[PDB]
Amino acid sequence: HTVYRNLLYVYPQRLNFASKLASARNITIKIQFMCGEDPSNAMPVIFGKSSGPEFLQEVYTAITYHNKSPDFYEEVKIKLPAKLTVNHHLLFTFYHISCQQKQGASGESLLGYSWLPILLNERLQTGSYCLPVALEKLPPNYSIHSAEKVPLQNPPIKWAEGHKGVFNIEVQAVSSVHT
Repeated sequence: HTVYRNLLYVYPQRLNFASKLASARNITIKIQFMCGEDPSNAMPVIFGKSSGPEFLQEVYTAITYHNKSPDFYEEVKIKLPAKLTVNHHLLFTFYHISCQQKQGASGESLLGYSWLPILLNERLQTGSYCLPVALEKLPPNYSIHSAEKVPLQNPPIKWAEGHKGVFNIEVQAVSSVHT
């Protein structure tokens, strides 16, 4: 089966938290390609590891290199919808293990979110990005703005490290034949 598709490739590269604490290590990142802001708006567009191909609404990754080959890179491959609009965005959810929970629990919990609108200022958002992390939850209409500059919300947004960019990714669109 020879097919041709326009694909988005997303490389989660580095997560540079200043925190020296254990809660800054073993971060899991959930990645989704959204068509809206509701949890039900994750599109089944991420190529899975199995043959088919099988398409996923989310993938989970960890961006550490100590346990990987030196040649390793995480690559999220997405089948772009034929018409991309300002409502489409990458959504990243960060999970960690909070130091000292109730009853000494060690489970994983929500740390925060980041995102990247695929179209912004009438431009496709490819290239290198260093994104901040919003804590707790996301406000309505987050997705039409860059995470670097979101209008004042009520209740107000809180950001990791006082809004510093900490999450490095690379994004590229490639149209090619696949056999």
